[PDB]
Amino acid sequence: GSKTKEGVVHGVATVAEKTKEQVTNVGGAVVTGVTAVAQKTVEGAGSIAAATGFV
Amino acid sequence: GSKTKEGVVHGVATVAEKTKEQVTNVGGAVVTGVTAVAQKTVEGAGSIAAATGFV
Amino acid sequence: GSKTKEGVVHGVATVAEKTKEQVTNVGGAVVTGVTAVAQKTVEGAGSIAAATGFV
Amino acid sequence: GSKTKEGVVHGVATVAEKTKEQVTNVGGAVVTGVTAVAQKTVEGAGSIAAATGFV
Amino acid sequence: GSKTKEGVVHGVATVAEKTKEQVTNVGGAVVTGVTAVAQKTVEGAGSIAAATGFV
Amino acid sequence: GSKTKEGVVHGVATVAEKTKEQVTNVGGAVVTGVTAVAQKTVEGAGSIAAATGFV
Repeated sequence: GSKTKEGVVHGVATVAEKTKEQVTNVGGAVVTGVTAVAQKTVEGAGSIAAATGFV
Repeated sequence: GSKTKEGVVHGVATVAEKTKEQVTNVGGAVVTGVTAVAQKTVEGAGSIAAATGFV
Repeated sequence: GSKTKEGVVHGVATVAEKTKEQVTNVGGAVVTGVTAVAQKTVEGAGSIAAATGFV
Repeated sequence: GSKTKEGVVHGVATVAEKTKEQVTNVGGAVVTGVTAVAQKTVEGAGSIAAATGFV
Repeated sequence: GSKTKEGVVHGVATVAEKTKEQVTNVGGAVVTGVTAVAQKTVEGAGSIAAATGFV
Repeated sequence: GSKTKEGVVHGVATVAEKTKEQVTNVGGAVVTGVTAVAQKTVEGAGSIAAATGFV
């Protein structure tokens, strides 16, 4: 390419006012709060916020 | 390409005022709060916010 | 291409005022709150906010 | 009062995409682009976006 | 009061994408771009975005 | 008061992408770009973004 962008996040402004935030987890998988994330994966598998319980 | 964009997030403004936020999980999978995420995957599988219970 | 966009999110403004937000999960899969997400997947499978209970 | 609001702006989300914006003024008064403004005035005169040419 | 708000702006999210923005002024008064402004004035005069040409 | 707010700005998120921004002024008054401003004035006159040409 010449002027390319791929897997790009730009120009973001975020505010989060939370008086109480609580997470309880037993034997599982919890994913919370992913923000402004970017990736590019070539010839492989790619997951951003993936939760899996058991196998 | 010449001026390309793919898998791009730009120009985002977000506000989140939450007085109480609670997550309880047992033996499963919880995904919460994904915001302004971008990826590009070539020749592979790609998932952003995927939850799976067991296998 | 020359001036392309694909899998792109731009120019977004969001507000979320929530006084109480609660998530309870047992043995399943919960996905909540995905906002302003973009991806492009080439020659592979791609899912944004997918929940699956068991296998 | 007990739970009052007066002269209040809340919960606003705005987007403005403009490719070209031009303002030319000679000897006058121009007011442009007022957004999400609040005031409360007690025992006095109050104007938000007021233009006046001469006196 | 007990739980009051007056002259308050909260919970605002704004985006402005402008490719070219130009202002030309001769001998006058120009006001442009006021956003998310609050005041409270007691026993006096109060103006937010006021333009006046001459006197 | 007990839990008061007056002349308050909170919880603001703003984005401004501008490729070219130009201001030219001769002999006047230009006010541009006021954002997230708050004041409270007691027993006096109060103006936020006020332009005046001559006197």
